[PDB]
Amino acid sequence: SSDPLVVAASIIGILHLILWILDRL
Amino acid sequence: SSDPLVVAASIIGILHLILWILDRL
Amino acid sequence: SSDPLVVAASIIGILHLILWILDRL
Amino acid sequence: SSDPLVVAASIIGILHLILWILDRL
Ligand SMILES: CCCCCCCC/C=C/CCCCCCCC(=O)OC[C@@H](O)CO
Ligand SMILES: CCCCCCCC/C=C/CCCCCCCC(=O)OC[C@@H](O)CO
Ligand SMILES: CCCCCCCC/C=C/CCCCCCCC(=O)OC[C@@H](O)CO
Ligand SMILES: CCCCCCCC/C=C/CCCCCCCC(=O)OC[C@@H](O)CO
Ligand SMILES: CCCCCCCC/C=C/CCCCCCCC(=O)OC[C@@H](O)CO
Ligand SMILES: CCCCCCCC/C=C/CCCCCCCC(=O)OC[C@@H](O)CO
Ligand SMILES: CCCCCCCC/C=C/CCCCCCCC(=O)OC[C@@H](O)CO
Ligand SMILES: CCCCCCCC/C=C/CCCCCCCC(=O)OC[C@@H](O)CO
Ligand SMILES: [Ca+2]
Ligand SMILES: [Cl-]
Repeated sequence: SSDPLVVAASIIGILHLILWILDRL
Repeated sequence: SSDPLVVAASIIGILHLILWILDRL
Repeated sequence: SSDPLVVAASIIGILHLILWILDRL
Repeated sequence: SSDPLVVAASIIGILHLILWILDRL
């Protein structure tokens, strides 16, 4: 388990990457 | 809970993203 | 130890960086 | 505490940001 803030950052970073890729596709 | 260094990195990454977005808005 | 989602994000971020560098080299 | 791989990713990400900023300064 992780600090909730670290969980939140991790979700944000993954979503960031997915959106960036979709934007380029 | 997380290593303090991981907490720090997570805060930095979120702030990074917020600043980048504000810069573009 | 970390939340599995944080582990996954960390692996993704490292791979992201490695691919970006290889792309530029 | 965190998974060592998460610690490593966090260090890499911070160093990444510091290098990127120094490169731009
Ligand atoms: C298109 C807009 C996209 C915006 C993405 C950037 C969003 C930035 C906002 C981040 C909010 C983080 C929410 C964080 C929510 C969890 C905070 C918490 O309760 O921490 C407690 C622990 O420390 C206890 O150990
Ligand atoms: C260019 C923008 C790219 C980012 C787009 C993101 C859009 C949606 C924003 C995502 C923020 C989701 C943060 C969600 C973070 C939830 C943290 C959590 O797990 O709650 C606490 C538990 O750990 C138990 O205490
Ligand atoms: C506009 C400038 C923006 C600069 C952003 C980049 C900043 C880079 C500096 C990072 C400082 C990280 C602070 C880290 C502070 C926590 C360190 C710690 O005590 O770790 C102990 C644990 O390992 C025990 O398990
Ligand atoms: C382009 C620059 C984008 C980044 C801008 C960032 C500006 C502000 C810098 C943020 C650094 C905040 C790091 C703060 C990290 C605090 C770590 C902590 O939580 O203390 C230890 C506890 O976990 C308990 O031991
Ligand atoms: C070239 C394409 C590259 C795509 C990279 C982006 C991929 C985005 C997808 C992310 C999938 C994340 C998998 C996450 C797998 C672990 C989820 C989990 O079981 O969490 C449980 C814990 O919360 C219990 O505490
Ligand atoms: C521009 C694309 C850059 C990203 C390319 C990534 C391509 C490959 C995708 C990587 C996703 C790997 C996620 C793998 C995450 C595994 C999480 C895990 O460790 O399982 C659970 C355990 O913690 C125990 O419960
Ligand atoms: C200028 C080049 C910059 C390259 C930056 C990218 C480097 C990519 C390489 C990453 C190596 C990660 C090292 C990771 C070292 C810790 C691995 C580990 O022992 O994990 C065990 C835990 O899972 C047990 O729970
Ligand atoms: C554009 C390149 C930007 C990245 C430049 C990075 C250059 C230096 C590379 C950094 C990799 C450092 C990874 C160091 C990761 C150490 C993980 C660790 O803490 O060991 C295990 C403990 O947690 C206890 O088991
Ligand atoms: Ca932990
Ligand atoms: Cl963690």
